[PDB]
Order: sequence, then structure tokens, then C-alpha cells
Amino acid sequence: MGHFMKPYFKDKVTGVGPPANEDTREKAAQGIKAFEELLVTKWKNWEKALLRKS
DNA sequence: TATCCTAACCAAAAGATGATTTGATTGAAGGGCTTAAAATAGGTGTGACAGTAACCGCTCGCTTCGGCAG
Repeated sequence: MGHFMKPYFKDKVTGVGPPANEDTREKAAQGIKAFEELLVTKWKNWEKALLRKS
């Protein structure tokens, strides 16, 4: 039941999705953002320490 | 007033933060090798041997069966 989450159809061997389609390619040319770009992760103190070390 | 903001705080979604439990990895040991040699004692199967075996474009010569001969 939980295996049908997005992408709905995923490659069974590799998990890859289909290649870029016409509509998506034209959208990317037009520079329209997607709903997956708004996912932003807060900085954990662990992450801050790692970046200081880096 | 009807309604709201969102300072500081309560109920819930989500978003996150470290301690703990379970899926997963492996370090070391059971184990069971190696050729290298030297040796007596052995069993036979088998794989050469060998044999037959079998299966798999132009121009002459030569011939016959009747139509008159005898």
C-alpha cells in the first residue's frame, strides 16, 4: 500500500523515473518552479558544527 | 460592537534533535586445504593398442524397322 507513493510508477530494478517530457521541458525553459523546491531544512547544531569544521 | 493581530501562551500539524533498538556488518575461530620431498605396500579399469567394420558452337559414327526385291 505504501509502495505507491510518488512517483507512482518507479523502476523496480533501479528506482529511476521516466525521462523528461515535452511539457516539463517547456516548463523548465520557461523557468516555472515546482512544489518540491519549497522543502527547506533548518540548520541543526550538528550541521553548523560540521560546516565550521569544513 | 464583528472582527482580527500574534506580544505570551494552549492545541495540533510539521519540523527538528538526541537516546535507544533492531537490521546489518564483520573479527576471529571451527575448519580443512596447498606443493615439496621420501616411502613401502598394494587393488583394477581403462585406455591405448590393434584389427576388421560399416556406412556413407560445330561436324562425323552408329543403330533400327520397314518398302520394295527375290
